[PDB]
Amino acid sequence: SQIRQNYSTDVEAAVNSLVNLYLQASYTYLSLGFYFDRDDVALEGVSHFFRELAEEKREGYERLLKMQNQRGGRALFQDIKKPAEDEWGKTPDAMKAAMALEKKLNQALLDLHALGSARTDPHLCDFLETHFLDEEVKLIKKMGDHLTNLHRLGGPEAGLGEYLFERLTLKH
Amino acid sequence: SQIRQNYSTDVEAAVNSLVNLYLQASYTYLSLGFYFDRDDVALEGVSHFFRELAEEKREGYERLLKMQNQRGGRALFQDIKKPAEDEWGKTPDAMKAAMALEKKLNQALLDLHALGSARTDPHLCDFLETHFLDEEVKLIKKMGDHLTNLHRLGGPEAGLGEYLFERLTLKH
Amino acid sequence: SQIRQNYSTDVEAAVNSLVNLYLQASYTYLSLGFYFDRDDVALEGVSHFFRELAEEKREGYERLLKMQNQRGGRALFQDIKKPAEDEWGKTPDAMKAAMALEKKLNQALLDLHALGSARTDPHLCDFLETHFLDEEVKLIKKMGDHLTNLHRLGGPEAGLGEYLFERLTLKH
Amino acid sequence: SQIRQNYSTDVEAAVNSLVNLYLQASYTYLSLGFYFDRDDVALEGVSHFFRELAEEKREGYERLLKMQNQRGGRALFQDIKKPAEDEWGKTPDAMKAAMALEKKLNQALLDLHALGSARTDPHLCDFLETHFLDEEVKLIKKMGDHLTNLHRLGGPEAGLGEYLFERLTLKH
Ligand SMILES: [Fe+3]
Ligand SMILES: [Fe+3]
Ligand SMILES: [Fe+3]
Ligand SMILES: [Fe+3]
Ligand SMILES: [Fe+3]
Ligand SMILES: [Fe+3]
Ligand SMILES: [Fe+3]
Ligand SMILES: [Fe+3]
Ligand SMILES: [Fe+3]
Ligand SMILES: [Fe+3]
Ligand SMILES: [Fe+3]
Ligand SMILES: [Fe+3]
Ligand SMILES: [Fe+3]
Ligand SMILES: [Fe+3]
Ligand SMILES: [Fe+3]
Ligand SMILES: [Fe+3]
Ligand SMILES: [Fe+3]
Ligand SMILES: [Fe+3]
Ligand SMILES: [Fe+3]
Ligand SMILES: [Fe+3]
Ligand SMILES: [Fe+3]
Ligand SMILES: [Fe+3]
Ligand SMILES: [Fe+3]
Ligand SMILES: [Fe+3]
Ligand SMILES: [Fe+3]
Ligand SMILES: [Fe+3]
Ligand SMILES: [Fe+3]
Ligand SMILES: [Fe+3]
Ligand SMILES: [Fe+3]
Ligand SMILES: [Fe+3]
Ligand SMILES: [Fe+3]
Ligand SMILES: [Fe+3]
Ligand SMILES: [Fe+3]
Ligand SMILES: [Fe+3]
Ligand SMILES: [Fe+3]
Ligand SMILES: [Fe+3]
Ligand SMILES: [Fe+3]
Ligand SMILES: [Fe+3]
Ligand SMILES: [Fe+3]
Ligand SMILES: [Fe+3]
Ligand SMILES: [Fe+3]
Ligand SMILES: [Fe+3]
Ligand SMILES: [Fe+3]
Ligand SMILES: [Fe+3]
Ligand SMILES: [Fe+3]
Ligand SMILES: [Fe+3]
Ligand SMILES: [Fe+3]
Ligand SMILES: [Fe+3]
Ligand SMILES: [Fe+3]
Ligand SMILES: [Fe+3]
Ligand SMILES: [Fe+3]
Ligand SMILES: [Fe+3]
Ligand SMILES: [Fe+3]
Ligand SMILES: [Fe+3]
Ligand SMILES: [O]
Ligand SMILES: [O]
Ligand SMILES: [O]
Ligand SMILES: [O]
Ligand SMILES: [O]
Ligand SMILES: [O]
Ligand SMILES: [O]
Ligand SMILES: [O]
Ligand SMILES: [O]
Ligand SMILES: [O]
Ligand SMILES: [O]
Ligand SMILES: [O]
Ligand SMILES: [O]
Ligand SMILES: [O]
Ligand SMILES: [O]
Ligand SMILES: [O]
Repeated sequence: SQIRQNYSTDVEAAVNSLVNLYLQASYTYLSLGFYFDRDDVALEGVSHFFRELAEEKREGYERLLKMQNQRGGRALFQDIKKPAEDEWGKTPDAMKAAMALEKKLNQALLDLHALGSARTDPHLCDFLETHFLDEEVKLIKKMGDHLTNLHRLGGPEAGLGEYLFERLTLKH
Repeated sequence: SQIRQNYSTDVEAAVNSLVNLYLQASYTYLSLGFYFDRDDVALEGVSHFFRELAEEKREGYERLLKMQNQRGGRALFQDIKKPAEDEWGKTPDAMKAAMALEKKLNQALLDLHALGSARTDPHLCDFLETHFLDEEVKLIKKMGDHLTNLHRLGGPEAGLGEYLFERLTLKH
Repeated sequence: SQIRQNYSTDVEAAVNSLVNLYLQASYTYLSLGFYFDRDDVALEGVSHFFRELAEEKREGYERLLKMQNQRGGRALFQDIKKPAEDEWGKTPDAMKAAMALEKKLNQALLDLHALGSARTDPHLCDFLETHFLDEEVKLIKKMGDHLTNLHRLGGPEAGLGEYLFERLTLKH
Repeated sequence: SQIRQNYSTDVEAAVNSLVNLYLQASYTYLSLGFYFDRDDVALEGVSHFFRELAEEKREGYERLLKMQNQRGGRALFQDIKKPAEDEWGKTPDAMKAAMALEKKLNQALLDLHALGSARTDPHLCDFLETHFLDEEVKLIKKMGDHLTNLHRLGGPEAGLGEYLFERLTLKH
């Protein structure tokens, strides 16, 4: 590669691996998104919330593939694993799955930052910090707040709570 | 002081003391404000309500310091006492703490008015009446109304009530 | 905490401690600000300079408290220490106190960066670098330039120099 | 008088007396104003400063005469005493005369407030507080600040200082 400089084979492969993880998370969010528009679930605000996240994850993998080209790495694609569940249950369940998925992406991001730091690759480190890290922290905080409000709305009165949350917090 | 006229040493010191009280109330409101944005509390409308009050209290101390300069008093600063609690509980609790804090400021304002009246200082009296007294009365009334609506929303159904109040009364 | 990830207890406490330092610096700037509007000092441009800095420091503590919530730390408030002097002397003196105060904040910022670097927390490191470090360096440079111009205006002709500096350099 | 209510003969006469004092202060400011435009003094910014004050004093006496009509008092005019000096010296001297004149008006205002308070006439008290008291305090503060800056510009270098003050502080 005529352009490749300070770009380790380890980062390259771990970037490809993070790309597969983003593709998979996107796929998960697509499934959550359509799930909540089923006639027998019908929570459009929740559907929208998840569709948006599918879309932000695709931007993630796209930005990771562009950066691969820019550093002169070579993208390598693997199969994308189907989402972990076929039905997602109620809003609090789905939001807890989404939380767990974002924590795993965040950990993979922190892991890739540590690797790049170890291979003294400050371009890769700051690319991750300016385009991925701050955004994860903001999104996880939002999901925590959502979970707190779903819980304050739970207990016996749960169906009503789910309706109110979708109507008064989520965007439709 | 070349400008000082009809400005008693007692008013001067009591103004400095009221400044410390406003600084402390601001500090309290800052703490309430961030408290309600914790991921495990997550009531943005309540957070905003308290952040706004932190800000109005700062204007209070600023207006009191300007008036000190204008009369030719000398400001004297003391340490600012940390807020009285580290956790503020639920919306009704916090609103009751806020009520109690505004009553204490109002009493200190009325006390300073009586002192200025006693020292025949009509500039100070009307400064307090045009910039502080009317505003306290309006704010305490609002807090009373909030407390009435939180109570009408309380009982067994309390979590839901707190959610509705934050969503349908408070500004976000 | 449902959201807390890669956020050490040490950073958390040192953030709370940096918050107290910003609150205190704000307080110092408030005192400088009113001091320079005393009828017997009367340097409005210097007053304005310090009032602005009080305001930028408050933004600092506010941004630090928001980041605490976002990472899922818990804010803890302590008393705020009164400013170190009651009278600030002439413009060069005050500007030298302000310089010394900014160096201490900068050192505390660098100290917190080193700690976060030691605990491999790149979110915290870059938060500090993008919102605090560059701004300190710019502000200290400005204060150095001010001190150089106050000195070039000093010597026997000092009163006149102070007047000219306030009128021709500072904003009013 | 068909309209007169709660309006004591004492207030009435003291209002007429305060009118004479405002007429006299206006007259003083007229004299200061033209003095500073003499070819051999030639400080246009100082001239303007005093002309403006002549004008604000006339508004004072006009507002006092209107209030006399409104309460159903009867205006009584006396001769207006010529200003106390024919030459006003240098800017600091004139500004000190102006300071002394504003303190005497302020004392007469406070005296009339006390009298109205003694005769339980709250209309007269608040008329004075909303249209006269706050304005005196602001003006005396400004004059103090001017005197501080003239002094910081004084000593051996006095002619230059006077020039700079007129050019860089006063409006022209
Ligand atoms: Fe639909
Ligand atoms: Fe849809
Ligand atoms: Fe979108
Ligand atoms: Fe869309
Ligand atoms: Fe879209
Ligand atoms: Fe993004
Ligand atoms: Fe988007
Ligand atoms: Fe986007
Ligand atoms: Fe987009
Ligand atoms: Fe391109
Ligand atoms: Fe299943
Ligand atoms: Fe970095
Ligand atoms: Fe974005
Ligand atoms: Fe929030
Ligand atoms: Fe907020
Ligand atoms: Fe506001
Ligand atoms: Fe706001
Ligand atoms: Fe604001
Ligand atoms: Fe206010
Ligand atoms: Fe406000
Ligand atoms: Fe306001
Ligand atoms: Fe405001
Ligand atoms: Fe001012
Ligand atoms: Fe406690
Ligand atoms: Fe009053
Ligand atoms: Fe009044
Ligand atoms: Fe207001
Ligand atoms: Fe001023
Ligand atoms: Fe000012
Ligand atoms: Fe500003
Ligand atoms: Fe400003
Ligand atoms: Fe401002
Ligand atoms: Fe800033
Ligand atoms: Fe600013
Ligand atoms: Fe700013
Ligand atoms: Fe600002
Ligand atoms: Fe926020
Ligand atoms: Fe001292
Ligand atoms: Fe860094
Ligand atoms: Fe960086
Ligand atoms: Fe900025
Ligand atoms: Fe002229
Ligand atoms: Fe003229
Ligand atoms: Fe005019
Ligand atoms: Fe004019
Ligand atoms: Fe005019
Ligand atoms: Fe007026
Ligand atoms: Fe005018
Ligand atoms: Fe006017
Ligand atoms: Fe006018
Ligand atoms: Fe009329
Ligand atoms: Fe003479
Ligand atoms: Fe009154
Ligand atoms: Fe006016
Ligand atoms: O939809
Ligand atoms: O979207
Ligand atoms: O996006
Ligand atoms: O984004
Ligand atoms: O927020
Ligand atoms: O605000
Ligand atoms: O405000
Ligand atoms: O206000
Ligand atoms: O000011
Ligand atoms: O400002
Ligand atoms: O700011
Ligand atoms: O800033
Ligand atoms: O003039
Ligand atoms: O004027
Ligand atoms: O005026
Ligand atoms: O005025």
